[PDB]
Amino acid sequence: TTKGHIYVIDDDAAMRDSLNFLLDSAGFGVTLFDDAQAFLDALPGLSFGCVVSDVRMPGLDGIELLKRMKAQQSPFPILIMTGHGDVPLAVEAMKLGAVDFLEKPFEDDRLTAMIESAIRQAEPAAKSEAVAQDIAARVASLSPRERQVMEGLIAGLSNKLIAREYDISPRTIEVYRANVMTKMQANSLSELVRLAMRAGML
Repeated sequence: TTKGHIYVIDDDAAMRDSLNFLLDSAGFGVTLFDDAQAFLDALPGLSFGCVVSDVRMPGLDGIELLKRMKAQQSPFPILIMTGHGDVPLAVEAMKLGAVDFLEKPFEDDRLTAMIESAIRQAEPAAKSEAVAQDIAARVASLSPRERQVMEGLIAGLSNKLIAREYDISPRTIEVYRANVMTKMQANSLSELVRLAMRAGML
């Protein structure tokens, strides 16, 4: 039992030691990486936690780390540690999705407060991930016309307008609707909308 797990990425041994110590005092669990690839190799097997990474890790600077993390659709929040000269690189990382940055040297409590906020904001999506991936799988199981019919239903088109808009035979609209509802496991249009919510289709 811990206040959250932290994945530290820093090629500087003294930073790793200093983070290791201060995060433990605050009650977090910690796993450390000195090598860019090592983190990415482990990443499919890691449980939810907050990443705290040097902005200029050799082989995974802040930009590259963020590009890979979202390629993996990771829900982990990322904080970037940086010297003042690399603040602009940290800026790019936040535009790509990093939660916040810290200019070194920073105080122990500024990091741990930032981590607490990051974990609190990211945890809900981490918790809802297996179901959102199930929903995405359902959406991917639709045929192309079924996907169009789902879109037309949510957009509020009549069956006649769905047929006309997508060039589907009128006699197949209810066939596709039924397939949509079964594959999505939706019991109504509102339910279909909320599934499209959780799959971010709006």
